[PDB]
Amino acid sequence: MNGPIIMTREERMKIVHEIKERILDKYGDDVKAIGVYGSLGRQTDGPYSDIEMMCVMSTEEAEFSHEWTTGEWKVEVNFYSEEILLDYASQVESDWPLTHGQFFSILPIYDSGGYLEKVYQTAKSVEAQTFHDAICALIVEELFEYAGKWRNIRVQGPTTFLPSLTVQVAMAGAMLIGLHHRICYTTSASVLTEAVKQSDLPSGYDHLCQFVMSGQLSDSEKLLESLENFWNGIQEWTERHGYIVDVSKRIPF
Amino acid sequence: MNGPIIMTREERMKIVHEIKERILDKYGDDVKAIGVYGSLGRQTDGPYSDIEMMCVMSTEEAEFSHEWTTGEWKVEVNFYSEEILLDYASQVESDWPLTHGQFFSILPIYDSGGYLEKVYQTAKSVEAQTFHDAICALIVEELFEYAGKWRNIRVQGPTTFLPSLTVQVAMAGAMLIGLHHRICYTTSASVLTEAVKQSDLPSGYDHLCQFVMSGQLSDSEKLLESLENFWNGIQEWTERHGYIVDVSKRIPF
Ligand SMILES: NC[C@H]1O[C@H](O[C@H]2[C@H](O)[C@@H](O[C@H]3O[C@H](CO)[C@@H](O)[C@H](N)[C@H]3O)[C@H](N)C[C@@H]2N)[C@H](O)[C@@H](O)[C@@H]1O
Ligand SMILES: NC[C@H]1O[C@H](O[C@H]2[C@H](O)[C@@H](O[C@H]3O[C@H](CO)[C@@H](O)[C@H](N)[C@H]3O)[C@H](N)C[C@@H]2N)[C@H](O)[C@@H](O)[C@@H]1O
Ligand SMILES: Nc1ncnc2c1ncn2[C@@H]1O[C@H](COP(=O)(O)CP(=O)(O)OP(=O)(O)O)[C@@H](O)[C@H]1O
Ligand SMILES: Nc1ncnc2c1ncn2[C@@H]1O[C@H](COP(=O)(O)CP(=O)(O)OP(=O)(O)O)[C@@H](O)[C@H]1O
Ligand SMILES: [Mg+2]
Ligand SMILES: [Mg+2]
Repeated sequence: MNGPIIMTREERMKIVHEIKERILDKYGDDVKAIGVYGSLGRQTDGPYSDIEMMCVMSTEEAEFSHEWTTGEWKVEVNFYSEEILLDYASQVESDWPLTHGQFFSILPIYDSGGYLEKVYQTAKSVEAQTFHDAICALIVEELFEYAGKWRNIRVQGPTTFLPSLTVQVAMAGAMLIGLHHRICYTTSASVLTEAVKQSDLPSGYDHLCQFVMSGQLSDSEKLLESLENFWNGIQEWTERHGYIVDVSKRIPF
Repeated sequence: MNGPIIMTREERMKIVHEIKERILDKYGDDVKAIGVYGSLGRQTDGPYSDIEMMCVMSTEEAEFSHEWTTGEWKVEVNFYSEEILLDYASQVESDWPLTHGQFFSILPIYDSGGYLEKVYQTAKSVEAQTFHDAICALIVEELFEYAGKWRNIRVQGPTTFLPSLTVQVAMAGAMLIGLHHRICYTTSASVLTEAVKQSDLPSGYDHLCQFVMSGQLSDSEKLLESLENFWNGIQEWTERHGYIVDVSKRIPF
C-alpha cells in the first residue's frame, strides 16, 4: 500500500461520523456512548494522523475492538462494557502516563447518559497509593532489569543493543516521572519532551534524554555511564521521595 | 540499591533450588512442574543476568506471579494452571518471536508428568495460518501506524522522537521476519542481529537496522528516507508472500 494519506480534520471527522452511524445501525440500544480520543479528540490531529475511537456498550463482558485500513487511512474502534472500561480507567500501571491520557482527551460524539464524564472522573480519581505501588513495581520489574542487561553489555556485549536499550530506559524514566507527578503525556512523541520538563527529575535523567533525543546514541562508552549515573540519580530520588522497594525478603513468598 | 551484581550459574542455580523448595513446601501436590527459562535455562547466562522460573499447577484459577529483588538480585516466578498456560503456548501475537522462545528454552527442574513437554509440543504445534494472520495484524495495527507518525514527523515534528521511533519500527519489522520464519529470538539483545541474518528480508530492513544497531540515529533526513524504503520493501514482500489484507471496505463491520 501507499500508506497514510494527508487528510484534514474535516475529512477525519466525516469518517468519525460515518462510523458512528454504523455503530448505531448495528448495535442500536446496546450503545451507551461513543467517543474520539487521541490527536483528533484533542483536535491537534496532524496530516498523517489516525482515528481512534472508543465505544461504550450496554452489553456485559463486552470487550472488543475493530482496527482497519483502506490503504489510505487507518481506524481503530474499541468497544467496552461500562464496567470493563471503568475498571480499566482505574488502573495505574507502568505505562499509565502513556496509556491513560486517552481518558482526559475524549471528544464526545454520542452519550446516552454521561457515560463519558463518568469515565473521565474515574480516571481522574486515582488514589495516591496506587501510583506509589506502580513506581515500586516499575523499579523491580523494569529499571532493575535494564540495569542488568546494560551491565552485561559492558562486560560481554553487544553494544548493538545499547542504542535500543537506552531508548527503553529513557522511556522508563519518563513513565516514572509521570506516575510520580500524576501526569499523562499528550502523545507518544511528546513523551520525552514533556518528561524532561517536570520538576523533581532524577539525577542523570535529562542528560540521558539528550542522547536519546538527539539521536547521537553511537558512543557506547558515554551511554554506559549515563545509564549508570541515571540509575544512581534514581536510587537517591526514590529514597527522598519515599518509593522504597522491599528488598529484605530472599523469598517473598 | 546496588543493582544487579555479579553472579554465576552456581549462585543462580542455588536459588533456583531454594525457590524450588518453597514452592514444593508451599504448594506441594498442587505443583505439577517447575522449570527454568531465560539465559539461565539455556545456560547462556551472564554475570549480571536474572532468574526466570515458571511453574505449572493443578489449580484451575491459576495465573499469578512473584517478582522481586533483594537489592542485588532479581527473581521471577510464573504460576499457571496447565490449561491456561498451554493455551498461551499456542498464542501467536505480533511479539510471539520475542516471547515464545520461552516455551522452547526450558530447563526442567521438576516435573510430575512431562507437562513441560506438552507445553513444548504445544508451542511448536502452532498453525501457519495463525502466523499468517499475525503478520497481517502487525502491518495494520502497527506498521501502518508507524508510517503516518514518521510522516507527520517529516512535516510537523518532532525529530526528538525520530530516533526512538526508528527503533520501534526496527523491532517490529523483526517481529515480522520471525513470524515469517517461525523464528523466536533467544533474547531481547539478539533480536536485531539475528533477524538481519534471515533470508527473505523485506527490501530496506538491513540498512535500517544498521542505523539502530550502530546508534547513528542523528541523521533525520536519512532516516525517514530509509524508513520509507522499508515501507515500500514491505509493500512488495507481502505481495510476494501473500500477506495481503482486503482494503475494499471503508467500514469493515
Ligand atoms: N518477560 C517480559 C517482561 O514482562 C514484564 O514486564 C513488564 C512489561 O514490560 C511492562 O510494560 C512496560 O515495559 C514494556 C517493555 O517491556 C513497554 O512496552 C510498556 N509500554 C511498558 O509499560 C508492564 N507494564 C508491566 C510488566 N511487569 C515482566 O515484569 C518483566 O520481568 C519481563 O521482562
Ligand atoms: N496505541 C496502542 C496500540 O495498541 C494496539 O497495538 C498493538 C500493541 O501496540 C502491540 O504491542 C507492540 O508494541 C509494543 C510497544 O512497543 C511492543 O512491546 C510489542 N513487542 C509489540 O508487539 C501488541 N502486540 C498488539 C496490539 N494490537 C493497536 O492495535 C494500535 O492501533 C495502537 O497503536
Ligand atoms: N499502548 C499505548 N500506546 C500509546 N498510546 C496509548 C496506548 N494506550 C493508550 N494510549 C492512548 O491512545 C492514543 C493512541 O494514539 P496514537 O496512535 O498512539 C498517536 P496520537 O497521540 O493520538 O497522535 P497522532 O494521531 O497525531 O499521531 C495516545 O494518544 C494515548 O492517549
Ligand atoms: N517482553 C519480553 N522481553 C524479553 N524476553 C521476553 C519477553 N516476553 C517473554 N520473554 C522471554 O522471557 C525471557 C526473559 O528474558 P529477560 O529476563 O528479559 C533477559 P534474558 O533473555 O533471560 O537474558 P539475560 O538475563 O542474560 O540478559 C526471554 O529470554 C524471552 O524468551
Ligand atoms: Mg491518533
Ligand atoms: Mg534472563
